[PDB]
Formats: sequence, structure tokens, C-alpha cells
Amino acid sequence: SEVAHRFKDLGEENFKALVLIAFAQYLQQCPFEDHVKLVNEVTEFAKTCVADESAENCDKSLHTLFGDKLCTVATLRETYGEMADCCAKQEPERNECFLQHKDDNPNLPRLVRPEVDVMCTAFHDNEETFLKKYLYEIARRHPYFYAPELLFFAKRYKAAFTECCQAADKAACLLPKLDELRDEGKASSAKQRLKCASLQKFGERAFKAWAVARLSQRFPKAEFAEVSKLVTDLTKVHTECCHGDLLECADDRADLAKYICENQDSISSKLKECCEKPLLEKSHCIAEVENDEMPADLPSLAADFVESKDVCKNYAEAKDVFLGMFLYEYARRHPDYSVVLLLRLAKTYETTLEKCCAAADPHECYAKVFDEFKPLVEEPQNLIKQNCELFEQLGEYKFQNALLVRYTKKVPQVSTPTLVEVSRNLGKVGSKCCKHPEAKRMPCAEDYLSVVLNQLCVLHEKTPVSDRVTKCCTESLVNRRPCFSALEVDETYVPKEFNAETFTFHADICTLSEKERQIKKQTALVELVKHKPKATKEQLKAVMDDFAAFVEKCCKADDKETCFAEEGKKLVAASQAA
Ligand SMILES: CC(C)Cc1ccc([C@H](C)C(=O)O)cc1
Ligand SMILES: CC(C)Cc1ccc([C@H](C)C(=O)O)cc1
Repeated sequence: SEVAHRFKDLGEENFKALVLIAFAQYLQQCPFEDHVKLVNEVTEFAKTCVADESAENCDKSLHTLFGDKLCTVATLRETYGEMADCCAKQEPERNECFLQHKDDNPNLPRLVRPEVDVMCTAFHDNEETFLKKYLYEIARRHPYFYAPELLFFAKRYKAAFTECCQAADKAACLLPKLDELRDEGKASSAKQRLKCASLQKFGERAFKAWAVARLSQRFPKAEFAEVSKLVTDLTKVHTECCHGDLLECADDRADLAKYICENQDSISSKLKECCEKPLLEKSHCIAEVENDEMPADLPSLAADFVESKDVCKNYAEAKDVFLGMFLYEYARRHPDYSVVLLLRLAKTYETTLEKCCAAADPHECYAKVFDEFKPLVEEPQNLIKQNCELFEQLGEYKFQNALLVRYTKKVPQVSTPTLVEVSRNLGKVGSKCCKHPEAKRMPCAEDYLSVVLNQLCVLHEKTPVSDRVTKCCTESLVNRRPCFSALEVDETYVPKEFNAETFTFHADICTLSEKERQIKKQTALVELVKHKPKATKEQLKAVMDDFAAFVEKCCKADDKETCFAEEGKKLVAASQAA
């Protein structure tokens, strides 16, 4: 029995949690009650297997079991139409079908949070259902959230309430902690979406290069054969979490943490604090540990990689291991480099060895490869310096606005909502990275852009409208940012023709938060630019200025939200004039 294997390892709590998250990520539209019901039924079954390891179907794989359970409500096409088909499938195909139907943008209603007085009551009255409800809302809206990690957020979420609801000012104690969690949750979800995308679209070889490079930066004192071992397990974990095998993902992740702690002295010195605390807190700790200090006397890479004469010979022998070694060596002494840059260099090396080793005199051909790295390191450096200077002048809001015009000009086909989301996030990278010293500025920025640009790529993959987006998303993972940076403005785009409804602002806007307000303007600026691509960064302002005048006035005037209808047609006339 497999269900039995996992149950024993994870226990009742975690087991139940993980299964709920899995079900939530599968049928995102299904209601809470139904998921709970299925989890229990499933958890009951599990219990019998622990005792009689062959009872009913205890001999099955989690796929068949999980699959059949969900298919007891999936067949209801009137609710989940396209799903029924999936249930008509079998074992492998049935599971792939489900994985294929996960929505990265579920049409679920926003998730507002009741007053502090209600949450605390609900929490205190029934603490279990409360927490379960949380896992459910998150899991269904983030179908790729790193499962083991969501259990850690669940614990911290519980501690927030467990303490604040006993305060003097609950609102003052809770709200902050919730905000900090809401964010970190999105960040966490984003990073994980990139990892799954990597494995799923580009293959495991790329996820490995990534793992080698980043682990090598954190553990410089570790030996290549040690890292490689770590890279192998780490890869197995995420492959599992990203395919939906959550229970085993949770298991393997635990084992890895165990190992890493035992062989502490062989790996890192800063692992001291991580191995002294609870499991969930230990895993989270390790995964977020600071790089160990760089080993004193280290020979130059040139020795074994560009000057030696056996280069091509060793390559041919075991190319992946040789490249793996190159990366490990280059990374361990370059934490001032972002993971994607390291992989870009590694790829420049591979391409050169491939060309150079088939020549009449290799050593002469591949002798100046490091000359080819100079541009690659410098390009990101200049880009960050220029954009951070701008960010430091305009501020976040205006800087996001600048990026909005820029992106809408590059990929006008893309849906207004998607562009607003991606442009806002891109702008948030300046608040995050620009404040650092040059030493930590590029790794921060470039690796973060890799997360944001992936968001666009997946959202776009749903309903493709721009071949320039498709191209820059599919041609090379590591080069996405460069590809997008090269795009200027789409010369083939044919301007949109005004639509009354799109530029009509209603009074229902005078009730929204300051945020949803600027987001309204931002959605207009985008619509504007789609109508007048050729327009310039000069004029737009003038109009955008006017846009504000409309809401302030029309909102503050006691005229029945009618100015909205009449003055709505007014602004349209001025614009067209410019
Ligand atoms: C990291 C951030 C602060 C600066 C930043 C943001 C987006 C871009 C892309 C390539 C663009 O401008 O299209 C470059 C630099
Ligand atoms: C293993 C490494 C040395 C070479 C390597 C690394 C990443 C990629 C991905 C798909 C890319 O090009 O974005 C290809 C080849």
C-alpha cells in the first residue's frame, strides 16, 4: 500500500492538509464543503490501509485513488464541463488531462476579508475549519503553490491569529501580519511557477543547471560530488510537486532536509541555526540560508577550462559532467552574479566548445572565450543602472506608468488586464532591487524579472494573440529578458477603434481604494496607447492629466452620477484634438 506508506510518514495532520491542497488545485471551481467531504472519505480509507495493507484497493497508486474520488463530482459538466472528458480517460492520460486543465487565472471572485471581529470569532469557535478554508482559498487560486511550503504559511497564519485575537488592538496587531503574509505568498507562488515552468517546458536538464549554479553559490566549500547529490534529490522533489504528487513531494523534501543537516560540516557552516528547529521551520530555513563565505585560495578557472589542452577531450568524455563542473566552479566564486547570467555564460561556453572542438586547432579557437563573457556581464549591468536611475526619479507609480506605455507599444495585442498586471509587477522590481549596492543589484533584478516575465508568458500561453510574445517565451528560458528588451514597437499593429463603454468612467469608482483608482487610470492609459500607438510620451500626459480632472470633479459634484455620462463624452472630444 502506498497511501499507507505516506500516511505513516506524514501523519494525520499534514496528510489531510496536502490532500486538500491537491484537490483544491485540481478542481479549483468546486466548493469548500465538497472538497472537505472527499478529503475525509479519502482519509478514512487511508486509515484502514494502515491496518490491513490489502483491504479494498489499498494496493493502488495515488493517481487512481485521487482521480476516481474527484471524478465523483467532475462528471457534472454543467459545473465543470471540460472535466468530464478527463474522467472518461484512464490512469496516465487521466492525470495528464487534469494537469493540463489547471487555470493560472481562475475566474474566481476576489477574496475580501471580513472585519477583525469576525475572523477571530470564526477562528476561536472552530480553529480547524478556519485554517482549512485558508489552504483552500490559496490552493485554488495558485494551482502551483509549493505544497510543503503552504503548510508552513498555514502554521504562521495560525500564529498570527493565535496571538493577535488576544491583543488590545486586534486590528492593529493582525492586519499588518496578514499583509506581510499575503505578499510573501504571491512571491513564493511566483518563484514556484517559474520552477515548474522550467521543468515542464524546457526539460530537467535546465532545472539542474539552475540548481547546480544556485546551490554552488550557497555552498562554496562543498565538493562537486556533494552538490551533484543534492541537485539530484532537489530535482526529484520539484518534479513531483509540479506534477501533483504532493504527498511524496512533501516526504522527499523532508528526507532531504534530514540529510543536509546530518552532513552539515560537509556542506555549509551557516546551517547551524536551521537544523536546531522544527521540520517545517527547518526546511524553510535551509531553503533561505545565506551563502557560506568564499574559500580562501582558489585557482583560476582559466587553468582547467581555457588553458589546459585536454579541454575538448574531457568534454567529449562526459559533456554534462564537465559543464556541470564548469558551472559549479564559476558559480562558487561569483555570488555577485545572477543565476540566469551564470547560465547564460555556461551556455556561451558550451556553444564555443561545440564549435571549437571540431576545429583544426581547438586550443587556438577556444582560447579567448572569456572575451565573449565581457559583453554578457556588462549588458545587464548597464540596463539596471539606467532603469534604477529612472526609478529613483519618477517613483513607483510613474515608473509603472512608463513601463505600461513601453510594453503596450511592444505587444499591443496582449489583453489590457494582463498588461496592467505585468507592468505593475515589473515596476515593483525597482522598489525591491534598486535600493541595493551594485554588488547585489543585478542578481536581484535579473532573477526577479525572470519571475515576472514568466507570469506574462503563462498568462499569454492560455490565449495567444502576439507571435512576438510567443517567440520571446519559447525560444530560450535564460534569454527571455534580453529578447523582450530588444523589442521596440510593433510596426504591424493596426490601431484600435474607440469604444464608448471602454472610456466611460462611472461613479462606482468613487468608492474604491486609492489603489483600484490608479489601476483604473492605468487601464485607461493602456487603452489610450492601443488606440494611438504612434502617439508620444508628451501628449499622453496632457490627456492623462485631464482624466484625473474628470473623476475628482464628477466624483465631488452633487449631481447624481450623471456628470459621469455627460462629461464622459466631453473628455473624448478633447483627446481626439491632440
Ligand atoms: C529590474 C527593474 C528595476 C528594471 C527593469 C525592468 C524591466 C526591464 C525590461 C527589459 C524592459 O524595460 O522592457 C528592464 C529593467
Ligand atoms: C547546462 C548548461 C551548461 C547549458 C544550458 C542551460 C540552460 C538552457 C535553457 C533551456 C536556455 O537556453 O534558456 C540550455 C542550455
